[PDB]
Amino acid sequence: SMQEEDTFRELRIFLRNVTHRLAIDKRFRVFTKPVDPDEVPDYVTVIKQPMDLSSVISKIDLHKYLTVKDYLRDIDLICSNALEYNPDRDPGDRLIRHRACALRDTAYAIIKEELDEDFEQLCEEIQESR
Ligand SMILES: CC(=O)c1nc(NC(=O)[C@@H](C)NC(=N)N)sc1-c1cncc(N)c1
Repeated sequence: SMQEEDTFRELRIFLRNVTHRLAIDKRFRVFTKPVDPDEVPDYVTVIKQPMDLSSVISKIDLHKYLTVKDYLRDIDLICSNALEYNPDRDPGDRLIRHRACALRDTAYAIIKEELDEDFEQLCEEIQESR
């Protein structure tokens, strides 16, 4: 309905704002753009489903997220990809892992503090009805 599309529009507005706050954080610059295959050749074969904050923005705008659970699955994908690609004990790997976990924790913390549980529940019930 028209009411329901207003609901999803509010969700998109909320998700753009959260994603922008993540993308301007200096700690998360490594996650703001897709991995360039020319710079990193072994990536595109180790990570089967790349995800980054710029691609998150595109998906918001393509109306791919109808719930924040859908959005958090891509945030979690950004994190788990980073952990999978950087499993070694060396400092570079361990710095990226720390930032990946901080990206995840920050996203979950903003949503917990700022997204009304009933708003998300409404989003899920509209989704489950389609
Ligand atoms: C996405 C990601 O996790 C990532 N990890 C990296 N790790 C490394 O460079 C070293 C420390 N570890 C290793 N095992 N290669 S660089 C990198 C990345 C590559 N291209 C573009 C963007 N933005 C990020």
